[PDB]
Amino acid sequence: LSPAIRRLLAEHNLDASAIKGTGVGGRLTREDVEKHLAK
Repeated sequence: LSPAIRRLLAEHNLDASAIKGTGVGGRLTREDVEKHLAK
C-alpha cells in the first residue's frame, strides 16, 4: 500500500541484509529501520 519506506530505504542507501526485521519470520517493519535513524 504505497510503500513510502522504499523511498527512505533507497534514500539513505543501506542494504536490507544488515538489519534484523523483528516482524517475526524476518518480515521487515518500518518500526526498526526508523529506530536506527530517527535522529
